Amino acid sequence: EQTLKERFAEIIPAKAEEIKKFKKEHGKTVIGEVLLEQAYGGMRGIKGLVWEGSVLDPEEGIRFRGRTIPEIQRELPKAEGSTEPLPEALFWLLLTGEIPTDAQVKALSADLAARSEIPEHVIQLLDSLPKDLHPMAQFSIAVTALESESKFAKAYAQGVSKKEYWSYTFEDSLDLLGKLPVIASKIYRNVFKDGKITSTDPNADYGKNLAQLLGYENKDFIDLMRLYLTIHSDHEGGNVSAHTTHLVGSALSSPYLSLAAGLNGLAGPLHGRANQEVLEWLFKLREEVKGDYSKETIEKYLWDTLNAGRVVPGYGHAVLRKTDPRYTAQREFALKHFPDYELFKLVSTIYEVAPGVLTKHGKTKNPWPNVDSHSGVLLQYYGLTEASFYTVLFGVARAIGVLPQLIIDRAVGAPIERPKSFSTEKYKELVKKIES
Amino acid sequence: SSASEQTLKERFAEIIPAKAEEIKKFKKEHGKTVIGEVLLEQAYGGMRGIKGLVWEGSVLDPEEGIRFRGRTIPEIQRELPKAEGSTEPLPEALFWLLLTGEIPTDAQVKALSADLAARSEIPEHVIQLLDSLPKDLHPMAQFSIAVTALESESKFAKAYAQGVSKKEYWSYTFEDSLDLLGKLPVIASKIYRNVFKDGKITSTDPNADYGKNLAQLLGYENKDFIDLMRLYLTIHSDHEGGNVSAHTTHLVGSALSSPYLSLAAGLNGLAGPLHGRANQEVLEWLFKLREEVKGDYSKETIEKYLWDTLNAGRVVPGYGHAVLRKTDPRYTAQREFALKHFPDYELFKLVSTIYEVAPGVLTKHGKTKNPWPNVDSHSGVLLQYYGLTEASFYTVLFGVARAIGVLPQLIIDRAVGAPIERPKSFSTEKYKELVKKIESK
Ligand SMILES: [Cl-]
Ligand SMILES: [Cl-]
Ligand SMILES: [Cl-]
Ligand SMILES: [Cl-]
Ligand code: NA
Repeated sequence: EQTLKERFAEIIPAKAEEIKKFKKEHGKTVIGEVLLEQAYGGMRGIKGLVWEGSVLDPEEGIRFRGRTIPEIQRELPKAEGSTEPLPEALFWLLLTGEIPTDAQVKALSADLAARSEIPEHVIQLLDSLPKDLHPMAQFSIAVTALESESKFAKAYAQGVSKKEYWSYTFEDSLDLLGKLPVIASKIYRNVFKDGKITSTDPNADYGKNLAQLLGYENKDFIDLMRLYLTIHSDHEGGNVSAHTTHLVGSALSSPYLSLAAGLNGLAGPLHGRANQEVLEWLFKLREEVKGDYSKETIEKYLWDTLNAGRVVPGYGHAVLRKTDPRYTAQREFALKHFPDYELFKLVSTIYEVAPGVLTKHGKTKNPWPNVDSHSGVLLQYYGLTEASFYTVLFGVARAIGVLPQLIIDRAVGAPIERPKSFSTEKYKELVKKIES
Repeated sequence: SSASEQTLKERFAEIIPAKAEEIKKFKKEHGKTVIGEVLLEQAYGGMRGIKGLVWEGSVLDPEEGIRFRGRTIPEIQRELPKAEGSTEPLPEALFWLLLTGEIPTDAQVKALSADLAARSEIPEHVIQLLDSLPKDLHPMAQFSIAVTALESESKFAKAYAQGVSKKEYWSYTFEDSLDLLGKLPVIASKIYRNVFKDGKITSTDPNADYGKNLAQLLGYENKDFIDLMRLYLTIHSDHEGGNVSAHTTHLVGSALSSPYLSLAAGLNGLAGPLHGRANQEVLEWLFKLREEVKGDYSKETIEKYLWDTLNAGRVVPGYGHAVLRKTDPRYTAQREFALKHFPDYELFKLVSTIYEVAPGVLTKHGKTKNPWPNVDSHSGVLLQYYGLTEASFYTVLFGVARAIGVLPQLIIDRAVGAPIERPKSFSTEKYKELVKKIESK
């Protein structure tokens, strides 16, 4: 059957031609207005980016090439003996819009595992970084250190034509994706454990190699990694990690430098730390109520939080009107595997009572939980308790989402990203003219 | 007066609240005004033309060139403080102007230079990591690795983790920014000495200004190359907020990553060959021309080479602009430097002959809007004269300069409370649905 590169090579010309015709025929159609408040508001609402793999449906949650989370759980292939969707099969879907067969996904997993060795200078660099250097900084350093392997950088220097760009971007992307479990696990073992790391299993799927390289052989934790990577993979192109990866890649930096920049965005505490923010809040709550998770006690705790002007982390959305389906998938994992874990009893009781309290309080739109309200409890159950590592796991997952878009951007010839700035003095002059 | 002058931090703290209040009122009273339309071709065109960013320090005047806080390049050259003995504007004086909108005094600049020099030591782990990287790992990748490895020093990251009030964010971002700026000459120079020379590096001079320490750490103690570094850093410092390195730095900073992680990401954007290698692209083209014409820089031979290039379908790098309607004043400042220091250097004679002949040829060929040169047409020849010939290092120098422009905007963003940047994406199938809806009614 076709490999991923072969299938993409077959289908992308017609999709590129469709976009070219769409741009030419409808490019002058006005699709929105820019308000002054949007320039001073982080470009919120500006329809300015093209991102093929996922789109938020305000009524149903994030969709991956049109599929909801439960549809992805049904349709993607599974490792034998598992019902979790394989994240490398999601990588295939995000890049092509198509579901791979069992045999296709098996060959992609073996290709990723064969590309997973990291060079000596990167092993050395990692082993020497200080333990107080945050795991996200270690992760982006190691990915940037792989730039000497970039096949795209070398092809650009040799003057290849633009038609060949996506092929080299694809090779760097699979090489980089293959290496992330080894980099992430080396950081984990060095900072938090004994510095000793096992070797990639050539016949394992991607989440399974991640779990085992971190040092976790429990079969249910392997299933958690498969699910965690799939659901954290992508969430449109306007979030800071996807956007930064795309922006840096638009200047033709390789996937290594582009993902490293994206990881530095994910490292920002307004983007990548919500799992740890929820966990800290839950731990403080658990201590402060001495484990009393009665509805009365939890309800009071939420009111005392809100009356103090503090947030209930991980609840509320500007747009999505129901629980995030990525939260539900993790709730369903806990109900099947450990429904009586005490920290889960707390998370589940908050889900029962917080929406109603937040509604009555009246200041939270769509007071339902997101993915980050449920991820930490699952990691804790299996002993992965080092919360300063959790955004590294998120970064491995987010590479599954952002690397396909770099490959598609190069196949379709997306140009350098270059919005326009002005100073406040000049915006005031422009506004005065407009209002005249 | 027997009281000391304000430092940079004290002056910014004095003036920023009123400016923040003016921004807040502007947004309140005029936020609903329509300032532009988004066309479908802009979402598929890199957001070109969307008025979506606020960047205080510089704005391109399509009739004059780039302005820094409203001043042209010649005005910057006249009004900024200079080192004793020199006529070049000091880049740390420009850092002051970009952050405050004000021209500092000589004494203020001397004190800022001393503060940057005091902040120049890098930690041992960064020294050892740099000395262990392979010489074949590109200088820009080494540079952003070293900047990221300083994150363990971040004062903003530590304050955020302690739950400090948002009121305090700019102050900690300011400290990290000056700490980072102070270390870039040592980082960039260690890369240069390790990769290209003998690995041996001098130490920072506490009484030297910023460009002078960069020049001496690279290995140069002679006045004219010191002056080149002062000019080079000043003119490359800033160019609006929509270029990839400025935009990436702001975008990553908007998620509250520290200046170390923000600048490292911006440096990875500057490393992209569509953004940070135009100096080297011009150099390569000049060297190919020089070999082909065997050093004959007569106007007629250069005119024929340019016509032959254009007639073959090839481009003349470094000429032509989309909006700017005359020669880039940053090019002119570099030409003035060459005419003062080495007017008959051979590679400058070639650059000068192109400057004389290319605008006319490009105009007559008729496919180049505004057929005048930009900054990158002139920077490589100046570095070559002084023996800094390793082109794969040139974007590191640009990155040192660009930190002067982007770090003030991170500090300002935190002082005014700029929010996380989050434009919206759609897939092509959803854009098609949205366009059909618009074009149907
Ligand atoms: Cl996200
Ligand atoms: Cl985001
Ligand atoms: Cl620029
Ligand atoms: Cl740019
Ligand atoms: Na090597």
